[PDB]
Amino acid sequence: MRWYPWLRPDFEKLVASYQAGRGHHALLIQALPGMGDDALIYALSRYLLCQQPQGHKSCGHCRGCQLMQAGTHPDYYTLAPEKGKNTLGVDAVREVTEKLNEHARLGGAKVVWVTDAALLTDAAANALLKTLEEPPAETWFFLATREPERLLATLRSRCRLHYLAPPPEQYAVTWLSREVTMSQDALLAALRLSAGSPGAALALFQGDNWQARETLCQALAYSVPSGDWYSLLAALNHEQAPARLHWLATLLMDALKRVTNVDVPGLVAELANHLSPSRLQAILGDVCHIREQLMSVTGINRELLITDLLLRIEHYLQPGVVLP
Amino acid sequence: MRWYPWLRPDFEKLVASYQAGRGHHALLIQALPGMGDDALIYALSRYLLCQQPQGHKSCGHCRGCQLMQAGTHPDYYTLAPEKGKNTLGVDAVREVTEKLNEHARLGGAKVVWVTDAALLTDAAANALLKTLEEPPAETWFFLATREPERLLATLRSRCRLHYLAPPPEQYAVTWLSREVTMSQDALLAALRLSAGSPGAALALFQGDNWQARETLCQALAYSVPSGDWYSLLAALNHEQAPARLHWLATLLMDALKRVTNVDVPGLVAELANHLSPSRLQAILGDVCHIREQLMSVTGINRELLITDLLLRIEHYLQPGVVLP
Ligand SMILES: [Zn+2]
Ligand SMILES: [Zn+2]
Repeated sequence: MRWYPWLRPDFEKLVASYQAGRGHHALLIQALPGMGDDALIYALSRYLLCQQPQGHKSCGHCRGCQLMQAGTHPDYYTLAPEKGKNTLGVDAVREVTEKLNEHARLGGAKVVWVTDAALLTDAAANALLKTLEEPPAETWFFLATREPERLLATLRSRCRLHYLAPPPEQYAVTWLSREVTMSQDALLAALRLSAGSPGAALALFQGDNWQARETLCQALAYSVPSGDWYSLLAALNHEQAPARLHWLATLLMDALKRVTNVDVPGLVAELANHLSPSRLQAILGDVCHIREQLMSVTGINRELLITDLLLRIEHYLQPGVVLP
Repeated sequence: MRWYPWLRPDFEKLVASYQAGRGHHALLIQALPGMGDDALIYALSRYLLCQQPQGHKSCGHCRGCQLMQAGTHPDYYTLAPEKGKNTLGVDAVREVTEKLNEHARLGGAKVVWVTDAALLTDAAANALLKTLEEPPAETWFFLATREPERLLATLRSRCRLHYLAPPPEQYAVTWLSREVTMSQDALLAALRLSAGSPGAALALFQGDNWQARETLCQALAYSVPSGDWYSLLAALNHEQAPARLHWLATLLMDALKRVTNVDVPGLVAELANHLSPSRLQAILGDVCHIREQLMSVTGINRELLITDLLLRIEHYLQPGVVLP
């Protein structure tokens, strides 16, 4: 968790509303990963659970802050998928909502943080909704998501959406330049690959990721002129395949614009030069569809999905083939 | 970690010294567990690594604070026994000291926190010493211990000792009364058992501990009149035997005062009534000696140590036995 400098505008805007009573019991924060919704929700949680706030800040001394620092505040709740699963069950939710019906142990506010409302199960989201439609006194809910479209529809309409928008690109590049030492086109590229999220753009430079993209890039440099796309399996067959497929989709889409990958105009050119627009699009549609298949229910056998993808792509390159 | 209210006096005293340049590069903090030396050392670490301190506080916005919040500051070091061991090896130390010889990544201060200087190995402490005798520029070390007597002697003389003294008993009882709901003699007892450490006194009320003492207490109520001391094995044979032996020692010592266990004057009386002072002392000396044996090198077979202890005790109760 980190307090990024672009969070202030949003923080002061939301915090003031809770302070002046214009706060919603259900705040749905929309944000890309690495934008700091977690730090924002925490700073707001800390403010509300501060028994003696100093302006918009938590004091860091009162007992409430002491129990928060310790991680033992009885009135603060966290709903995250049990480390054993990848979704959020109904028992966990109800278990927290049931307790939300008792008078707050420290006699003040109660705060509930749903880490990713998308992971909620259909019965869990349905149970949360019931609580949201009849909010227990002095309870403040914070639900965060990357894509609110992936949420139980009825849940979305009971929350006030606050979109945590990325800061200006130029500001983000500079921030990044301070976190790592790289050519600025690579930074801007990482940033565009991340949809403007500076934290996620920084995660790419930390470890496996940046090198993985180069390997992919090197692998594409061979597949394009050779027509051998199945050879890409190594660079894509890995846990983080969904992100790796995004990179790919991103290059194809750049090749179709006669720009996200500003650091590799060479390969974008090679793609736009050797592949017809009809094929760049057919390949792009397929890549995006498999990307989703891998994220919706990572087909128990991911390598099959990908190999078939690479073979459909090679089928596309053939003269006389109908592209659909 | 928790910012206890009794820490302020010490915090402001130390922080002011670093601010006015009267700070020692090697601060050895002496404190009982649960006194908050960890929170104190952290607040001081945070102050020194704040690139834009506001008085004595860290700002919580500058990049240094951001990396600390994230737990990624390259100039902050932590030396704790690797989770796989119960001591602190030489490789870990040197590994940090070697890096302490490079110019600080963020160009400011460097902070090293030795969690428990007692756990240092003889070669590790000896290596730390070498660094302490020739402190690298702008580096601040914080070593904490429960008993400075258990440290490499040469290490102790290169550090400024700051004893984090427990707050007044009356203040500690009241603080505790706010953390738990118990009869105040039990609080004061827990507190005295903890040597005045309010955090450690609170840990006794959290789980296994308080019930474990009652079980021990109930077990003593039977052993005293029956002379059957081996029957205490169940109540004492457990991971936390050293603390459990302390409780015992504490009751014997109270029985010898013709008061730490203020909540159970009944059992203290029964002890002082049925056991002669010569035996209370012989039993007390043995208990304390086994306690240490269990903490110095928890005799691979702890249950043997304890059973022999209980049998020596029964031997003591016999008419005509020389007590030594
Ligand atoms: Zn507070
Ligand atoms: Zn700062």
